[PDB]
Amino acid sequence: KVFGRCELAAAMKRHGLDNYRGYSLGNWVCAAKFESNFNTQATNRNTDGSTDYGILQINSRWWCNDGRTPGSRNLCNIPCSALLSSDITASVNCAKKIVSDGNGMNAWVAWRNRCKGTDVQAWIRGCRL
Ligand SMILES: [Cl-]
Ligand SMILES: [Cl-]
Ligand SMILES: [Cl-]
Repeated sequence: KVFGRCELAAAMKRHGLDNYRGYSLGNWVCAAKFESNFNTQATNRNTDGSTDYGILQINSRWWCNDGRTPGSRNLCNIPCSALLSSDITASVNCAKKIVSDGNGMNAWVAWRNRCKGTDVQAWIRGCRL
């Protein structure tokens, strides 16, 4: 599913992501924009052989099981395929664990490089929330 901008903001809020660990909704929408362009089915293969999955490009080295990332963990206790669903529940619940891991949203390199320090509220501007 490719979400609309406000549609995704609303879904993220519904699932308790808004201001989670102090990160406003615009941060999460911005991260999703640059990680996946709001496409739940986004996948990308990393140089280390791990894969990133879903709207927030969650990585199989630590967070989910895909059966093909040697030496990896599955800390969210989910198949990576769950992160591709039209229902963002699994992605949100896993993101909550990731952002609580110590480095906040810096875990998403694209958030650090493209969202951090910017006017992230622009991402939820106009949205009925
Ligand atoms: Cl915001
Ligand atoms: Cl594996
Ligand atoms: Cl980047």
